[PDB]
Amino acid sequence: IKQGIREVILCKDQDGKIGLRLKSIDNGIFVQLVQANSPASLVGLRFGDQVLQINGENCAGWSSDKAHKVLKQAFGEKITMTIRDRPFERTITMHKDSTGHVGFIFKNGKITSIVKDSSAARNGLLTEHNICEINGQNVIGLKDSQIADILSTSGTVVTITIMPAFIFEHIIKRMAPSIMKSLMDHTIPEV
Repeated sequence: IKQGIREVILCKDQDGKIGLRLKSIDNGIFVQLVQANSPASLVGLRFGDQVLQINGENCAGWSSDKAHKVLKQAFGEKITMTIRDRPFERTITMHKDSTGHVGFIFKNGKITSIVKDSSAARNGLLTEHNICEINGQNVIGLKDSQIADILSTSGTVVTITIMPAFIFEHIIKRMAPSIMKSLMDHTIPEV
């Protein structure tokens, strides 16, 4: 979570797509979906990022529809965005024990208990938080079985990016749970 603002320069693909869905939250505009293999993935936009500006227009107070309209009508060559890095999210570093455990229970990607005397406990992992990413890989929409597989196959240092559930449930409202699994970029970034 790069406590800071940054400029991205996007370029619409063959089909005039950038691969992004935006959502209005508390009079800001936030990244609800990044489509795999899109312009938005390659320049490195992440779920929960805030869009402060689009081509130097301020996004404050915009509807989701207006944000989408503005993107749909840009001189597609070059869209500049101003991004605040995942402002609703925090990152927690934990170490698996001898038995490969970090020490919580989750359900539908949401943490529901902290196991006594674990790395999760010692690092103050919270319940009622949705898992957004593991070691920088977006996991939103994946089955619980697959978030488990990612944790098991991770090395012994585990980084998880979490969000309060209330804020999570507000951002994903009005997107069917099939589209989250289907189309949310779950890939390791390319260099």
